[PDB]
Amino acid sequence: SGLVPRGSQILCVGLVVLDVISLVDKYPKEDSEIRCLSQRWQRGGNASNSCTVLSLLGAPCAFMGSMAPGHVADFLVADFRRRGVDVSQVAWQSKGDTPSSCCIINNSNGNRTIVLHDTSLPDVSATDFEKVDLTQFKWIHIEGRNASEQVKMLQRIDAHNTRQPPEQKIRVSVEVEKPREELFQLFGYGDVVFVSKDVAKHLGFQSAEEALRGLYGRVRKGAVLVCAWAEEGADALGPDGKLLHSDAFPPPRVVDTLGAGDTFNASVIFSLSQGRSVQEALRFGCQVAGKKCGLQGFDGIV
Amino acid sequence: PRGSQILCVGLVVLDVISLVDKYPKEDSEIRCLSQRWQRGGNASNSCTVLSLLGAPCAFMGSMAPGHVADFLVADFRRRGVDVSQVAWQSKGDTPSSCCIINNSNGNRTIVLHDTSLPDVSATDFEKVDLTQFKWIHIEGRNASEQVKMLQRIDAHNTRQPPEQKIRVSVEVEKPREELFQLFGYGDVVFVSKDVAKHLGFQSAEEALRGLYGRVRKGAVLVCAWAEEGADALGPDGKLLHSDAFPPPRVVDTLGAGDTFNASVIFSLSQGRSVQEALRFGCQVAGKKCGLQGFDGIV
Ligand SMILES: CSc1ccc(C[C@H](C)C(=O)O)cc1Nc1nc(N2CC[C@H](N(C)C)C2)cc(C(F)F)c1C#N
Ligand SMILES: CSc1ccc(C[C@H](C)C(=O)O)cc1Nc1nc(N2CC[C@H](N(C)C)C2)cc(C(F)F)c1C#N
Repeated sequence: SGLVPRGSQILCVGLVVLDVISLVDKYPKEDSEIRCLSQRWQRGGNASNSCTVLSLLGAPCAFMGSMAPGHVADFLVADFRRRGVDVSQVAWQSKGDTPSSCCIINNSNGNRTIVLHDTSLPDVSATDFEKVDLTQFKWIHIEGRNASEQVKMLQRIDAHNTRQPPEQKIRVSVEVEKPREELFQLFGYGDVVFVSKDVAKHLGFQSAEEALRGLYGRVRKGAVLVCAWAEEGADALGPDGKLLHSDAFPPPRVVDTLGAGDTFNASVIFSLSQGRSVQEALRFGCQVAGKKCGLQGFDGIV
Repeated sequence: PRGSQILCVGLVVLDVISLVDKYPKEDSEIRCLSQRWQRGGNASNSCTVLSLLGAPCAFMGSMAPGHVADFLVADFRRRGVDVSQVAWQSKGDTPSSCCIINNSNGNRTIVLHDTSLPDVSATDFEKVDLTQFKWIHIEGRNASEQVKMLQRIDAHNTRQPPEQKIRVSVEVEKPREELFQLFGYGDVVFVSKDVAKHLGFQSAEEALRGLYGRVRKGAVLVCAWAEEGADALGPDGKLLHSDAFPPPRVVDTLGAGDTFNASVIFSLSQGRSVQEALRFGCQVAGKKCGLQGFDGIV
């Protein structure tokens, strides 16, 4: 690790997982031995994907998440470095496995069957976050996971900001992506709150407009709540009460939407960290995520 | 030392294992109980079991340099498996499999990523000093090349007294027509239940009686059949059977067939009768079925 200039990096806190994806002619019957058509090992995880996009956008970025020493972590660290991501804040654990998932894709109907990673590896704790020198960062994005610990991380960032002039305050964003009640306390933290379409629909909202008007009462004073809604584009709502919208920028052909939400989040964060307005950041998020949907992976998103 | 090692020729594959409570239905998401990496491949698993049984053993197979091969080589060396005969390739990736093991019944589902890594050739085998080995086991893969390897061993044996002859075993594990020429080679032929069922046989007894005509004169044909135990048939025409030794809780059968094969080979290499070797094979493979991996078999 070398010298990182003060207030230069965007940190994403969350999951990194090894996804082993196998394409098969037909779903294997239990207890059978089959050969796949093709296989690929990929680095996944919401915060992990957002770091890849931030590096491709030209932002110095860092990932913070748990990993256990071993060959799975070696593959993931080499893949983070292949995408220019700084991994010096990784919380190395002495117990548990580095997450790894198995995804079987049936080439005859596109069905995806997933065997998700085990929960043995401890999540990043508030005590792990206390050890991080914050001066390095201009923005910290947190993927909502172990909410009670992440609330203490957010309170530490808020305390840091009270002693800084407006120019050296660290901007904060949070993502509430899973419909887990424990995560809903995270709406009250951060300057920017991203809420997924899946969370909005599980809370009874049928559109991004409904979700933002119905959930704005939960954010802290001054915060911007953002909700992307696939082909329907994305909306944002700030303290002035004006609903902002951008239409989607769909590709000529949709080929891969995995990580489109992480691409949208990273692109909104990047645009706002560059001093752009919320309307401009919302449009930029739709532009980059729409372009990504027409490409396999993140190469060529620009 | 001369005639001290057992050589296993075949594949070495990285098995990326997920242990689950139940097999996932198509298009669903389930969470695994635990994850692990295991050095797999049929010949490779048989070397693990031979080293655990206390037999000096060597592996011969293709590998490509890289971090996955570093894990596999370190695992072979940790078990004292001799890797000096490995055919290192400059092209192709290390094969890897996603293995889903059902913890409630030991069922193992494997999705193999077979890479364009070149197989061990007859020219690679020509370079092997055979004096080192008392037994050579071949996992059926590139049959036309492996037939030349077997012919080289047969030619070597014609110039040796009975005490210095190398015993040979072959495994016909996949129902691929190209592999059926391998039945006519070796002193011991292992035929899988899957091959037997694909050729119309519904039991180990049916398979041995129906396929014995394919083995060379004097050979022993062996067929394991999961909970139904295993059978063997030699030149005297007497069918031999062993009941299985199932554990009270079956938790992992990945590599049970390789454990059975290695244990039969070990017992026969120690001078035991075919009946005793068949029982020993069932005993060790049955013990393995009640454990995750191969540790604790001894
Ligand atoms: C506005 S950019 C954005 C931001 C976050 C997300 C992800 C998030 C989970 C969500 O769905 O809201 C997606 C996108 N954007 C698209 N997503 C799409 N899908 C998502 C899955 C859907 N299939 C059917 C199951 C298809 C299709 C398109 C299409 F027009 F090309 C676009 C775009 N453009
Ligand atoms: C006689 S030892 C042996 C030798 C070769 C094999 C593997 C070979 C492919 C075959 O199944 O013939 C298996 C075994 N043995 C067991 N396999 C079992 N399988 C249930 C799920 C798996 N399925 C059918 C493939 C395997 C269950 C038991 C149970 F009784 F504990 C035992 C034992 N004991």
